Amino acid sequence: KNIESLFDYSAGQFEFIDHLLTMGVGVHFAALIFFLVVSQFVAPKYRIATALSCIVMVSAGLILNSQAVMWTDAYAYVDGSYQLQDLTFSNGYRYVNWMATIPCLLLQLLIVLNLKGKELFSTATWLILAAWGMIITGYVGQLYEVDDIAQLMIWGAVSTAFFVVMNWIVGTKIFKNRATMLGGTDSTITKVFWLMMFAWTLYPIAYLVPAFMNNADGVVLRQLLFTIADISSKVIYGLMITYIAIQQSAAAGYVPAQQALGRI
Ligand SMILES: *C/C=C(C)/C=C/C=C(C)/C=C/C1=C(C)CCCC1(C)C
Ligand SMILES: CCCCCCCC/C=C\CCCCCCCC(=O)O
Ligand SMILES: [Cl-]
Ligand SMILES: [Cl-]
Repeated sequence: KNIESLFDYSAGQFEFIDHLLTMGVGVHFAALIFFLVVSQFVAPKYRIATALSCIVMVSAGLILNSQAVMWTDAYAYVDGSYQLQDLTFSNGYRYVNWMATIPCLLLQLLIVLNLKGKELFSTATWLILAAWGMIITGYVGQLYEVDDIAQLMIWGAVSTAFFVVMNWIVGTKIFKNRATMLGGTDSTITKVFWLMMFAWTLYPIAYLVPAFMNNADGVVLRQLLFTIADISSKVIYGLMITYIAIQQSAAAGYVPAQQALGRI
């Protein structure tokens, strides 16, 4: 049901996609160790924001690892090209993983925005419901990326509605709570918003690839877009969230944070 299954791949195409996924694994698990070691310099009220980056690194790293092995399982070099065998490859498992990873990305944002208690629980709940609506409708949509492009487009429009509303909740909370933030991170959090708008928008572009580039090179392009998007939305994002957490920790008087920033 996926466009990947439609084509044979050149050695170059096949190996490049393998390398993209493998590099993806390496970057996320390398970042994992960084987040782990810097977590001790985060104040208790923000430390979970850095823990969530560890959780996202392993979750994302595992899905990329799984995709890479699925890729090599599904294709074998036969008569001069990589051809589909008995096992299958699908990006559908990425969508399932987003059900977990996107709530984690959203939660760590709410934490460094200094949301607490009732507002935190209510905002997270609405955000996660919007996100799940987006992911589920998008998942249904990509079931038709070969059979019914029109249906892909309509489910995509519904998903985009959830996306836009989710982004509005995010922006509203960011620009409202920006003033509460310490150590100059009121400025930093503004860049985080724009990073999210940029990086998360790469995913619907990848979703539309079967509509505007239904060939083997389109398959490469989509994996390339996912790679840019994953690294930006999880790793670069996580680094900014952790920076914000440490900076606010230091400004709040947490001595390990002050000491850590002092060494650099
Ligand atoms: C780490 C993974 C992330 C941040 C994934 C984000 C995914 C999206 C923003 C997906 C958006 C979609 C649309 C807005 C329309 C087409 C269907 C989706 C689900 C690909
Ligand atoms: C934050 C951005 C992270 C970027 C990650 C992607 C790094 C590698 C990017 C690709 C370089 C272009 C490779 C040339 C493609 C050759 C075409 C092919 O062989 O199929
Ligand atoms: Cl604290
Ligand atoms: Cl993920």
